[PDB]
Amino acid sequence: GDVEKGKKIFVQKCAQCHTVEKGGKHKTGPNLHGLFGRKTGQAPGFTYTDANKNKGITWKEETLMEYLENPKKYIPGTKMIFAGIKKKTEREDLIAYLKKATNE
Ligand code: HEC
Repeated sequence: GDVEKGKKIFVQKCAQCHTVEKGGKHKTGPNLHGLFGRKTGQAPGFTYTDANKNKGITWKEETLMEYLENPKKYIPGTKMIFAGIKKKTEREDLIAYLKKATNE
């Protein structure tokens, strides 16, 4: 996906609750550094819902594509407020950005 378009989506839809830099602060939502290849609910120092904590999936392209379309459907009970991104290409672009930034 397109990293620059993804970064724009992140800034407008995600940065108000999340950081992505290594050891970046928690905000309303957990810091997302190291997300890829890790189970749900594993950001050190963040207090997750049991729902998020116990979803038992690994974050990766496939699971984020589904989740970001409709978070509350994928993790019923989540405390994350976000309707969803309808467009597959927008999801891909965002995920490409996240794959870059959360791995810096
Ligand atoms: C913009 C589209 C995003 C994206 C890419 C993510 N979020 Fe959030 N988020 C918020 C909170 C409170 C949580 C914890 C939910 C809970 O404990 O029930 C989350 C969680 C996530 C995750 C899962 C992290 C994990 O380690 O399992 C992911 C991948 C994620 N978010 C991505 C809070 C917010 C917001 C507050 C109003 C909004 C806006 C966003 N998140 C937006 C996004």
